[PDB]
Amino acid sequence: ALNQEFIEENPPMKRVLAVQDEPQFIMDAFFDLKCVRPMPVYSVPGLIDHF
Amino acid sequence: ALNQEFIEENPPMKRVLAVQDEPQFIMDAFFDLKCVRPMPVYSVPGLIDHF
Repeated sequence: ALNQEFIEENPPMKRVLAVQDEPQFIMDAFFDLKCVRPMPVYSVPGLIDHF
Repeated sequence: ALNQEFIEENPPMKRVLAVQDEPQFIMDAFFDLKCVRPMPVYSVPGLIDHF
């Protein structure tokens, strides 16, 4: 029927894969952020009246 | 003998000097240092968080 079970992505990976009962994808990901932030790059303790 | 008593400097000043029993040299010395130092030229008390 045209419903939730029909439109949700559900490819039959279990039949095209040689090894049974292990996760389909193993992934390594790396996130390289350049950040400008409202804080110093290293904070030294001190400066009581300041900020 | 060639020993400590022979090589130590020991000029016979007591015989060439007119006044007996006063120190041979009277000296005035003055040491003019220009210093660059890791401190301010005058320190005012204060600045608690700082340095």
